[PDB]
Amino acid sequence: ATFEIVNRCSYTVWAAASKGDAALDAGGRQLNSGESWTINVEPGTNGGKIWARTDCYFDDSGSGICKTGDCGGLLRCKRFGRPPTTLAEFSLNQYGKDYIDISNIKGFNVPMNFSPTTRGCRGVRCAADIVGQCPAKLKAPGGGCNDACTVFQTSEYCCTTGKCGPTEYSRFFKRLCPDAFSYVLDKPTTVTCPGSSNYRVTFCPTA
Repeated sequence: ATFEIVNRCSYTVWAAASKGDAALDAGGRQLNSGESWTINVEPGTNGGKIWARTDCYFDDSGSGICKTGDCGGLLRCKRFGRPPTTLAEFSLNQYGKDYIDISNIKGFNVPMNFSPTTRGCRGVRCAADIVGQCPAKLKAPGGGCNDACTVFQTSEYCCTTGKCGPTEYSRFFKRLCPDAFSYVLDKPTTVTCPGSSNYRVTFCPTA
């Protein structure tokens, strides 16, 4: 499957793509404002994610740091990124269909749209100013708006036992972005797409 990753933000981002235990395609790349990077994701990829990283430095070897979304200091991510990270999430070719969503469960750094480029389903978007409106206790000094699990490490926020409810913090994310997951047991906003669809992830879609 092809994923065209487009940075419409006025600032550079370092896109990242991983299924947690491996890179997808090269795993990461710099995207200056307006640039597009198209990756190939293997059919059947389960639990894949794409995100943006901000304020990165990388040496000639591809090693460094980012203020949001850092994946073990690598340009080419093999693992998931450090919160806060708005997440485009997908599982492909699962019994004939693809499944996509956006999630704020690991916080929010950059607004995004995640849409099919082929027929048969809708896209999803979280493009409100979550960083500007972020509750004071969730603001990440390094940049972004943390989720409450990251900040407070409680079973209620982290849904550790599989039982949890919505919270004042989850409701903030849900108010700003109704079409993204705000906590682990949120009413799902996952979209079913035809199997083997192709996609576009756009950072800062309203910019």
